[PDB]
Amino acid sequence: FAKEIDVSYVKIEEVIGAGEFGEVCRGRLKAPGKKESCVAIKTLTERQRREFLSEASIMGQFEHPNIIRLEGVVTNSMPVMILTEFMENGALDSFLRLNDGQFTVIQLVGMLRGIASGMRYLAEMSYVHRDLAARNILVNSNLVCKVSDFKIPIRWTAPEAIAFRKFTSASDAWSYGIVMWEVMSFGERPYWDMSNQDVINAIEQDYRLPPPPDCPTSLHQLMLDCWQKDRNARPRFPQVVSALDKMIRNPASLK
Ligand SMILES: COc1ccc(Nc2ncnc(Nc3cc(OC)c(OC)c(OC)c3)n2)cc1Cl
Repeated sequence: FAKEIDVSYVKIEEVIGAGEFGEVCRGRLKAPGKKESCVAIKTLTERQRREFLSEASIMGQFEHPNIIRLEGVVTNSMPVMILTEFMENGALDSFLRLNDGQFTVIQLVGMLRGIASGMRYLAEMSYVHRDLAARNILVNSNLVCKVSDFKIPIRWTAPEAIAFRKFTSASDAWSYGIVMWEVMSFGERPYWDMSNQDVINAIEQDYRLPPPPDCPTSLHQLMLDCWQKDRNARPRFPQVVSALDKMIRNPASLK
């Protein structure tokens, strides 16, 4: 691989989570020459090995401030590891639940613009994410949000992606809408109290999630635009970013 790193340059500290393929740790990465940095470390059939590491191969393609950075991989020895830049505030949904009502509308829009820029980048690189959700976005101490996570998540998924089991950047726009709703509701679960079948039923009857408490109308309307049934009518991510940039420069619109 590239970003291949010798395991001797890796200091594992606290276990912080439980992964599909094993433990996730906080630690430090000291490559000689380079400054020591802080990393999250995922540790691991050959099938499962190849799979585990595929996210490093995919993540290795990207460089953008709102896309999680691959700092390194260990594939020459055991355990196999994936090292990413450490994000101190964890997953966006739980971070917002912890801070319910405590960030301004401007701050929240900045988080959403960050995510939309990350997505604009992915779409530009013809990469379709398929599981864009607040739980798959990470947050650092400066509140910078980064897309992560490189069997259908029903409530985040566009109707046509559910119907055809095929995904596009326009289906990612739908998911982005759900993510806006999650942010402005401070990490409430989409369709709070509904089962998956209830949600699909609702969406087919043209039900849409309402404005979250205290949510400016301009933001909720952009959600509804991302949730247009015709996927061609949905804004592309350059347009999502432009629309958020307008609100930011005219922030009486965020009253
Ligand atoms: C499955 O648990 C899991 C998966 C992936 C990560 N990756 C990662 N990469 C960079 N930074 C972080 N920081 C985190 C992530 C957290 O949960 C998602 C988290 O709360 C446990 C946290 O707290 C300090 C930091 N994570 C991490 C994890 Cl746990």
